[PDB]
Amino acid sequence: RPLSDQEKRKQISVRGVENVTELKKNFNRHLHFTLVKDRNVATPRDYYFALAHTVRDHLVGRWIRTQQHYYEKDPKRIYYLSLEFYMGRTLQNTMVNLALENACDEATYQLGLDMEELEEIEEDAGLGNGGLGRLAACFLDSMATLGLAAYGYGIRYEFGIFNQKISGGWQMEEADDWLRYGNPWEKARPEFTLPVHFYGHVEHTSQGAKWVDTQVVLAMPYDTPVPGYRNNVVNTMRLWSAKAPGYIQAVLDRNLAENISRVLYPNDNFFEGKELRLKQEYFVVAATLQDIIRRFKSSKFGCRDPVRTNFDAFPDKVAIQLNDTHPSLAIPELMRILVDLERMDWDKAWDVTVRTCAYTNHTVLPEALERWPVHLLETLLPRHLQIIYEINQRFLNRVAAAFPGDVDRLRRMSLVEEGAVKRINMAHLCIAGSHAVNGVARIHSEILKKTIFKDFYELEPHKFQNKTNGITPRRWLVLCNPGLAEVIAERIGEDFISDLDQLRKLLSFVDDEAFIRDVAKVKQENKLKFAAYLEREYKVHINPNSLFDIQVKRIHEYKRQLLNCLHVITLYNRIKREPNKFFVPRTVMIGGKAAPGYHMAKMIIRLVTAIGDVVNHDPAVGDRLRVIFLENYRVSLAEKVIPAADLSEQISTAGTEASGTGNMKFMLNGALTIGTMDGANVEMAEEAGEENFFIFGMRVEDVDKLDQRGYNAQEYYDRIPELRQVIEQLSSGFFSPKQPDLFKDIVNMLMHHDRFKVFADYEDYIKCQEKVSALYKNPREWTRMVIRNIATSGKFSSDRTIAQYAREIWGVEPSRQRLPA
Amino acid sequence: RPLSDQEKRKQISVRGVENVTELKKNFNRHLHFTLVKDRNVATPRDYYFALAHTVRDHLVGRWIRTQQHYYEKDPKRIYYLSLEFYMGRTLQNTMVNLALENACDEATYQLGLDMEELEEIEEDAGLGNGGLGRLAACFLDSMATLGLAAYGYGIRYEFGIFNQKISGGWQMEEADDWLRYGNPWEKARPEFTLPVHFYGHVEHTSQGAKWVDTQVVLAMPYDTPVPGYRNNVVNTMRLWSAKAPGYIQAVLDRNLAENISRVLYPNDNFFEGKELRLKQEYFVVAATLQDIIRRFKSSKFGCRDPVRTNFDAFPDKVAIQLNDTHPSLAIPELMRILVDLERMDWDKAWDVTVRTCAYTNHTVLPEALERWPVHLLETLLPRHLQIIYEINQRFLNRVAAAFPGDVDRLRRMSLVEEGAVKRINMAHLCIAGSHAVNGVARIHSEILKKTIFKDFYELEPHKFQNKTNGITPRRWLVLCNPGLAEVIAERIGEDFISDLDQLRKLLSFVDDEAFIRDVAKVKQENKLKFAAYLEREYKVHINPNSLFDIQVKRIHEYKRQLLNCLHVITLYNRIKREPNKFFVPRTVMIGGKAAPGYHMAKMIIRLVTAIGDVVNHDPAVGDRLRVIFLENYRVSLAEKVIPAADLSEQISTAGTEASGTGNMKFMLNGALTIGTMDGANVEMAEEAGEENFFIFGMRVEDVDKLDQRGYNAQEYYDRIPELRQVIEQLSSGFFSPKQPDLFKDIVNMLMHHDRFKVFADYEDYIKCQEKVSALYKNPREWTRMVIRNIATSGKFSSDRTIAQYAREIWGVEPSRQRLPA
Ligand SMILES: Nc1ncnc2c1ncn2[C@@H]1O[C@H](COP(=O)(O)O)[C@@H](O)[C@H]1O
Ligand SMILES: Nc1ncnc2c1ncn2[C@@H]1O[C@H](COP(=O)(O)O)[C@@H](O)[C@H]1O
Ligand SMILES: OC[C@H]1O[C@H](O)[C@H](O)[C@@H](O)[C@@H]1O
Ligand SMILES: OC[C@H]1O[C@H](O)[C@H](O)[C@@H](O)[C@@H]1O
Ligand SMILES: Nc1ncnc2[nH]cnc12
Ligand SMILES: Nc1ncnc2[nH]cnc12
Repeated sequence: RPLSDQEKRKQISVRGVENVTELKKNFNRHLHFTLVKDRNVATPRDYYFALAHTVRDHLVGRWIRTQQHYYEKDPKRIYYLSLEFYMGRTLQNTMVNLALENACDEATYQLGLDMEELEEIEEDAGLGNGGLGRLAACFLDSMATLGLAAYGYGIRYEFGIFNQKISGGWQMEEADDWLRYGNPWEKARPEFTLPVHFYGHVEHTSQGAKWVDTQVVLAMPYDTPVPGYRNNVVNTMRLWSAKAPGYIQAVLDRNLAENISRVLYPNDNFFEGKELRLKQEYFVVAATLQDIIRRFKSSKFGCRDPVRTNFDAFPDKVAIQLNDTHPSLAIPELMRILVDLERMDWDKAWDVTVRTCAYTNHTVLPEALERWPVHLLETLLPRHLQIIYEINQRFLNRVAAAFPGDVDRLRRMSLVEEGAVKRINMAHLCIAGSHAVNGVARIHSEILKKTIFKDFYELEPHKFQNKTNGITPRRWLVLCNPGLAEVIAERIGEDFISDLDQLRKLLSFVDDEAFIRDVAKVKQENKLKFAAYLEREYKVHINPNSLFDIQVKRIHEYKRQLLNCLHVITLYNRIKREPNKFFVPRTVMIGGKAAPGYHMAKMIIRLVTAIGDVVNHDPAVGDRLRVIFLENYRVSLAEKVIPAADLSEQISTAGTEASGTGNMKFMLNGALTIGTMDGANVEMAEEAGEENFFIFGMRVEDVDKLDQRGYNAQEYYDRIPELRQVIEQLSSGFFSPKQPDLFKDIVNMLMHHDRFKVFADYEDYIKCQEKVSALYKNPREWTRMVIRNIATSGKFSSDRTIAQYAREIWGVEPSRQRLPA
Repeated sequence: RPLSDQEKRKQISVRGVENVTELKKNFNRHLHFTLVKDRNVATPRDYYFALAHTVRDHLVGRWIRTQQHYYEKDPKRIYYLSLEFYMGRTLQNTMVNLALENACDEATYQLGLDMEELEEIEEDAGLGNGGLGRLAACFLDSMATLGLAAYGYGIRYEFGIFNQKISGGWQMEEADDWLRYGNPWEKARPEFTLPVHFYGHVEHTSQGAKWVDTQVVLAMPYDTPVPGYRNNVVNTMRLWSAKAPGYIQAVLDRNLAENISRVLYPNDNFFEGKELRLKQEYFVVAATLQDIIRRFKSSKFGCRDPVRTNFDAFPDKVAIQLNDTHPSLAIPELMRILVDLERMDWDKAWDVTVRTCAYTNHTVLPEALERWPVHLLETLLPRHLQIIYEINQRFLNRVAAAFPGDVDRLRRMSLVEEGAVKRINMAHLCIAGSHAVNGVARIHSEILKKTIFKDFYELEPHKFQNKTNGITPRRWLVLCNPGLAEVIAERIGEDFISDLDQLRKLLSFVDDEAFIRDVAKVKQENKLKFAAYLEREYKVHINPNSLFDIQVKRIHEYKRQLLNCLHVITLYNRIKREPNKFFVPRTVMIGGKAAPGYHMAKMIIRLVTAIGDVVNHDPAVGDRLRVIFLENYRVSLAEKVIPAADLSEQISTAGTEASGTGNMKFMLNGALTIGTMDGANVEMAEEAGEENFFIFGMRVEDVDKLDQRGYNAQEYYDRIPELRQVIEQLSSGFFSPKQPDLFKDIVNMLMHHDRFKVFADYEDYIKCQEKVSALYKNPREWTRMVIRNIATSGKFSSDRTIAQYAREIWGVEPSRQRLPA
């Protein structure tokens, strides 16, 4: 019987083994047909691409079935909105998550290619600044691994975080053209572009509020598959790209409309009020929500008709998690769509809105919070400002009702901030429109409830939660440290990879001679490997037997790279003072990027190199001390240096680091930690036991006691001879002969306006470091303590974090069951 | 025995049938894995892409073997440099050339998809303005079909010729974002980017001339396969894309450097002296020649070492054909590279240069010739200007030597033109640095030798050749008119497809009743099909029995769309005058684009629509006359309307149309021609016999006689009552009631400053048209005359043209032998 076109298309089947032989054929097919190459001209980069496309097929197949599965079941969809997604490399992570690594390694070997070499070819997908963006990345990995119907929505920056170059000891930013050789993992959807409006004005009419005479910029989505660990679950990361909606000049000008998604703002924990950044936030928000609603409506499998027009179930089928306030406009935008476009009444739309959105705070520092001036919002998004004002009036009335007669409270909790410039407090907006607000570490969430968000916590205590951060154990252990992962597996099996708390079992081997020996060996191995990669991809020197003292993270005054520098110089002087005394050999590495406009951070980077130039060439010091500034710190570099570290520097001022995640990676990889009772350090110390940590410095309480009286760095200066010695060297030009005054700003800040009180923790920091070097003299005890750390790092897996987000906020249950293949 | 990496990589084999079943699998694989789609969301566009990628594989496989074959044999490589490549659609052309059409049609049918529908989805690769760009396209097709190791080098404009919209009867240009949904046929080579220098200055040193302090813009090549007809020969079309070599603003500014390859200048037969256009010409030239030399050097198969460092054989291994003067900078650039970079002495470099380059002229019109002012070249390319000056001195000395004492001759032949503005005559540059200069049609090449290039012809007669244009019979017959191709094949077989002269055999059927009937039927069929496509994709009306009077080509005063308009109105008035007289029903279609800045051409487009608004709604006229302006004329539209035409309008002023190619397409497809003895019309008339053509108007000689005395349109006006009637309607506002003066410029030009003498050919044009309508009254005789045209169109195949270029200029012999598969 003649089949109709419908019956025939049923052959359009997802079909077509993870065989070494089959991998070979495909690699061969992609190299020629996809790359339009052959062995006569194929470069290592070409072979890397051939492999990427080969693995990609297996990724794509799973992806399609996963996405088809979500339409079949209609599960509550989780949308993680973020302006950053610090993904890193994808090849190895994909192979390990799909269990293709061994088969692929063999296939390439049989073709005369080295898979490790091909992997090094790949560039980082550095669409992030630091912790916040990397957290989003770990989160996607964990959500897929926990079988959640999760999505990541953000911007596809043509230029991510700048590639940092060092010349003359100074940071030199260079455009990160990460898309130069193309991105094989993404898939453009030029067919699903959506309109985003800007400017214009609002006309209030008898058939609704009309936002007219707007400027339109289109949003084109690019899809990237995100694989869960061996469960065949592949979710989606959706990033938006801006597109245009005297003839020649007009055509050349089209390109200008696309500058919205051109580059990532290089600010970390710092609010820069640029309209372009505001356009980026709205851009991602408007496109994302249109897409979310569109997917919600077309729920029937096999059918693309908008069958689900009723929003009653919207909050039970959708969850929008705001990564910081950057995507906070999602609140008034969702309201705009529902009220203005769907004709829903305000109250009912507000209920849906609040039940859909949840807000995550990542800092308590004033300069990092978003406070957009109203004149800007008014010109760029008049309708949203009108909506923001209404939300505030409704919200303020509730505040008035709960605290009658509290005049100053109305001022404090208002979404509208008066002052030199009238602004809208985005954190206040997020709290008002979210059914949940969470800190990112226990001490941080508590601080929020007691300080900046105290008034809000009193009005709606139920909203406030804590969701201690975490990192994914696939990338931050299995990928970056296979040697350690292997040594661990030999003892407890491979279950820990997807259930990190399993690591506690290692406690039973804290006295095992072989284990102790094998753990130390992996570290040594990693130390050598890094020393190698270091002196082969750059200029470097090593005595891989020296203690690797590492502090990698974005350069910030609050993170205190300067406190570390004071120690370095102090040690230098101490070695010179008593040349006939034994000093534990140490290699102090400091790496991280500074925002271009952050003058002080740049000066700090320059201090590190200036110090190195002196120390690294002092014969009296020999190789008892080496100071290095690790150039261009990024995800792929983190993956190499962290497994090679002995000491993890997590020294931010108590109360400033909301959580930190590098501290977690360090612990998971065999390094001991020296740090303050700040952010997640507190819980790490608690898990491992304080005797197995090098805790030092002021606690949050002490910092406050000092703040109420007034901090006076001079008081410590006048009583610590060693410190004065260090400061005078900086001030007199010892570390800058050519430019005696080079470090004047740094000294003047430390002495007269140090918001992070470096001098207050100096003495205790130096003493703590001595304690560190002492334990290092006892290799057996140093490693047993390491074991005690690794075995208690389970709580810091991002799966645990996500599990709580899913259960305590999203209302979805984690799953470990796998889809077929 | 353990195979080394070298022996292992031998498996990196080109491998992996044109089976309906195999096509199905692949289509299925691409739809899912390549497109990341499935039947649940797949759109017709998605299916078109699935098919494109499927065919592409078979294209790519052949391509690799073809390119590998050229390195194995080291044949003389032919480089066709052009600023335009009017390619059109690729899907059908690829399938027919690879004999995959039937198998693909069946495969799609079995999946419930219509292949014709999928093909309509594809967009034109309109990187051209008109004839010149389309010629380059036909040429690539013919070179591959004649097994020449040929290449096409140009710019990959992000925006080709604007998509023309008509609103209010006016042309409205819209950006041609042809890359919106991606281009599956191209392959980016981000790894082979080359540096292009601009500005800076020259330092003359003891180790050569150094061009320093330049601005650099990179050139990234995109490769597109070009298939020959059933010979498994797939050549390459290489187009260049520009790439970049207050932090945020700096990053946003990177994009500005890429504006060089942003848009195609919409000028046809018109020189606009913009620096950007000059940058485009140098851009394509510098990148192309670096690539040419690089390929020349690495000649050994399997080896990429530059083994061939000696240039002695360069002219026997390379040929650069300049399509017009646009790429003329190739002459001084090649000299720069050889002399400045390769350290070759001038004379020896000049010999190589002249033996490598050949120049093709496409117009004698003064405003179309490139004359770049020296201040511009001096600022943008100082070194090239220095080289241009040297070439001129050397050249002028030779002129002095050949014509001693000829003072004015030195002035005329100089590459440097004095005047209001000092410029460099690029045509003069091309002639001086080329071993061959060719016209593009017999009458044109003769005109060159007698007028603008007369002095040069006297100095070096040997250089001047003629290469009468042609069109490819695959696309312009097999693709666009399968019905006619089929009717023809039934009689003489399929050999004509690659040997057009085979069509002469059709003469034996000029009296065959069935043939006569079948030829007329195909036309009728095409007429209906076009009427359909017309009223379904736009608004249209038809009486497919009316004579289809068509004039499609770029709007120009020299092409005389206005003469056609005068006839249209004359006929309108005639029908109204004698309502009780029989008038052969006619549908006059006029289509074509006007450069944005060409005011007169735009007014002409507006006249066509203005006339239509009146004629098409006059009840007294009924459907005895319909005037239509065919919107957005382009390659894919040409492919639809030309097969449906009865009368081909080729009415340019004698001596102005260098050749024309549309005239050829029309003849090949069954339309009779009404035109002047101009360009290729002359040879067409000669081939078919003048009795089978509707020749009219002034011949070249007459135009000159009138020029020497002075043209006075008033003289014809005062003696032709019917003409005055038409002009007064235009002048008084009959065709523009709302705006009586709308056509004032057109009238004033026709009456007082008509460089193309429309009035001089009016009377004879009208009479000739009457003769046309008369023959149309006799369907049998009209078709027998058609047959006499089609059967003598063989000479106009581009294979014949290319064959002569290959043998008379390039020194390579055409081949019809096929490579294996
Ligand atoms: N209505 C549907 N029924 C079944 N699968 C669907 C449907 N809509 C989309 N999909 C699948 O889900 C993937 C992601 O689509 P989207 O959710 O629109 O981003 C598509 O590439 C299809 O494979
Ligand atoms: N040295 C060579 N020996 C054999 N084939 C080559 C060589 N160089 C290039 N090819 C082939 O020719 C194609 C075009 O290369 P190219 O000529 O550099 O544009 C490459 O994709 C290879 O398939
Ligand atoms: O929440 C993820 C991260 O966000 C920010 O980067 C905070 O500064 C950091 O402490 C936190 O770990
Ligand atoms: O040579 C190709 C074409 O070049 C130009 O477009 C000429 O105007 C045209 O007459 C010629 O056919
Ligand atoms: N990222 C940043 N941090 C601190 N101050 C800044 N001033 C400008 N950019 C800054
Ligand atoms: N293309 C063109 N032809 C004639 N005149 C023009 N003036 C500006 N552009 C022109």
